[PDB]
Amino acid sequence: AECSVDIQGNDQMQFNTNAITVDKSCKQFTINLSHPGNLPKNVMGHNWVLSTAADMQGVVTDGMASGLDKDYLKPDDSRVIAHTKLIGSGEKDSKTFDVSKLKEGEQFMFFCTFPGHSALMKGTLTLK
Ligand SMILES: [Cu+2]
Repeated sequence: AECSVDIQGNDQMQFNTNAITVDKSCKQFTINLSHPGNLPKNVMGHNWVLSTAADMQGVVTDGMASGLDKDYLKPDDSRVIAHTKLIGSGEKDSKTFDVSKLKEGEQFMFFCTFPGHSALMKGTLTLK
């Protein structure tokens, strides 16, 4: 059935969705991120990072303390279930991951880890 979603992160620090549905018949799921804004990665970079709700805060915080040089993700962070590269104005990045990494019932969160962005740039992802 459908196993993909397009998402945009813009100059206004927002994702154009705050809730993603993964159909449990999907084996793989694709996120196609784009940056339709005009500002550079060092001041308006966006990634789409997926973790459990419970892990989000640690991923965000440890990612913040890693610099831009590391795409604002802590090296070797196993809490990261899937993620795109960090992108700036005009860039795109797509990420496909295994649905076997999700479970029904649980609330996953997707978010951007650029410093601060996650106060606005976050949403839920649910398998059903
Ligand atoms: Cu961002």
